[PDB]
Amino acid sequence: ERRYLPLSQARKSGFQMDWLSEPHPVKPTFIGTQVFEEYDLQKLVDYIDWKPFFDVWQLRGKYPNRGFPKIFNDKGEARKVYDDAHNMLNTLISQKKLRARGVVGFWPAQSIQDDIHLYAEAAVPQAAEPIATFYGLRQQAENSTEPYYCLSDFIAPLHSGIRDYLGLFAVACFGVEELSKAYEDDGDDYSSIMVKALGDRLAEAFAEELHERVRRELWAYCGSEQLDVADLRRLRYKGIRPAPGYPSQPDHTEKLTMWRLADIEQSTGIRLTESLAMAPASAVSGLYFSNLKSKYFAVGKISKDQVEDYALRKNISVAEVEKWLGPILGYD
Amino acid sequence: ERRYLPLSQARKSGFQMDWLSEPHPVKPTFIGTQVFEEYDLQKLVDYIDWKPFFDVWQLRGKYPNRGFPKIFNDKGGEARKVYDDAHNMLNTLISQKKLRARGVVGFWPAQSIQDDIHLYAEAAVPQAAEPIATFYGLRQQAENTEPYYCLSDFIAPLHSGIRDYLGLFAVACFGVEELSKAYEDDGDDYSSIMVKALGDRLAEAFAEELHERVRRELWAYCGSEQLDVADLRRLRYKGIRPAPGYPSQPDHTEKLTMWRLADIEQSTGIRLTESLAMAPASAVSGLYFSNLKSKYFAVGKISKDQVEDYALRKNISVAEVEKWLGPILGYDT
Repeated sequence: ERRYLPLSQARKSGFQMDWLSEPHPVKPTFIGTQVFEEYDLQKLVDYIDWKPFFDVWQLRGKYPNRGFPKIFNDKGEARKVYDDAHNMLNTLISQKKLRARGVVGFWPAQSIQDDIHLYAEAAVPQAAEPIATFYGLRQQAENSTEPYYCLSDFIAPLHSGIRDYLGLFAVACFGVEELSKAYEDDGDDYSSIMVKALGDRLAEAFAEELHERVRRELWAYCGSEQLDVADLRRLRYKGIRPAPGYPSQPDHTEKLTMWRLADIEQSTGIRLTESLAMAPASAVSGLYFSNLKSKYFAVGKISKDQVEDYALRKNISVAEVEKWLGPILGYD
Repeated sequence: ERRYLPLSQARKSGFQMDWLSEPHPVKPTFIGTQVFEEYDLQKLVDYIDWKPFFDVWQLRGKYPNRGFPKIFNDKGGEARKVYDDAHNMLNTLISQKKLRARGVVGFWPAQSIQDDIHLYAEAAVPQAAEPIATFYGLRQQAENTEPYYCLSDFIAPLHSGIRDYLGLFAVACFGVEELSKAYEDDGDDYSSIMVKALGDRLAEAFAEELHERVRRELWAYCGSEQLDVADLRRLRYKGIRPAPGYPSQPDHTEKLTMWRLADIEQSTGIRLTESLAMAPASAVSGLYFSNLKSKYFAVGKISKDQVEDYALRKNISVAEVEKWLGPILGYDT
């Protein structure tokens, strides 16, 4: 008996930016991509969010493998895993046994209804064929009233007379899978767990630091920003970096467009697997939105009308859309 | 080229209790099962481990669904709101009997033979009797002075002349799935997430409080224990409550024996699904070990020799064992 608003009505009640009263989006410092063939891993250490790392060790530490430090047999563990993490980081960074690569890109962007079109640097968007499209999905489930969000709501309409921009990034830590296997071959499960956890921390730190670098320098829509790492975790900054597959746009296949547009694989070695997971696994990607009114949200469950409309926009079958949007189908 | 000890050698270097000098196992206050048709949900609130609850809300709160409280759209505010909402929902659902808890505890004479634990009838002389059930063990085998653990190491050998015992439990919070669907039907995703999170918290609280009751009262091997809930989370008490499928014995099919022996489904309504998950989902089960020196551990990866021996002991095919123990096979199929 769950109620869903028909797509046309959800669109009429979409999030309204009031573009007539909006300031002009800032043009990024370049259009196209910038590639990082290496990155300063020591600098990233300061951006690490240690909570998920301690979560890993709480989970694994309850059932220690043979060969764990003696402290796991006590009635202390957090300090020991933290110190061991720092020793490993020092050794692996200095020996260059871990390395990071990434890419950032920016393009002119404008919205048409639920979708975001990107254009060539020198193009007049109204006069030009888009070079890429990032498709949006819109909230539909029922519960003035709150708007029905879609990521396209955060980008200026094609006909608004306002030029907008969209960015993207992909980052990864390389060497993790190889080191973990080597540790395991040596019978050292503790170090394997450790390097896997650290790889994840480094990739996320890279995403965080690079986002700050994008806000202040590369896009520079907030050049005066001066926030601590703790404030970054709390999302005290403006703009968002949502990745395909996450609740704001659950369609993983949007990664294909990111990879094509920014030539990500040939630029960074970061691959998309058949399930559209990133390889190496210690990797993060996303689209950058600069509007200070942008926010994360969950699309939530959607109706058949939106699935059909989305299929037509992407030129794929309903069955194909239903494969990738399975968990958010609001119908049988 | 990862090294594994042959099974016979891993067994020779198993954890050795030295049973003559250790405190003798205490006979529980009953043999067989005790069923809880209802349980004091309010009492369980004090035993809640809130960390995983706050983790759920950190994850969901980043991407709020339409209809969430207005604070999710702001710049401490979220944690405050979800916690007060949690306590309000707990109070309302408990008082209105819209959630209810059921469970069962059982105890039986138990003795080990090598890697396995046999259970016996109350009046049986274990050396003279056919076991009424067997809980099979798996032993650490991967190489690195430390022993190679198996759960059976925590139970007195059949021929030690020392009588031992094993317990088990299964508990669940009923009503969670139904309330969640009802909330969702109205379009209230916030409350659906909340009740699911609370159901999980209550089931885990029931497991914790019941284990304490087992240690102090029902088994009563630690009748003089008095630990606060924070110390319970730190595993400051003695004895363990490992469940089939967890790293100490990754074979989920051992749940079938638990369910058969203690007549769990008919006693409590808690079922095992085709995948051997518990239904309802807000549920916890395990085996109770009372030994002062029992501890959780990960079996880790095992060799073909142990897979073949385990299959022989359980009277099942090697193919089936390799299916159930897939993740811990230390060799290629």
